[PDB]
Amino acid sequence: LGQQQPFPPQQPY
Repeated sequence: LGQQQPFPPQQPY
């Protein structure tokens, strides 16, 4: 619980 989570591929337009 800490290290930010890596956003998904291709940001949401």
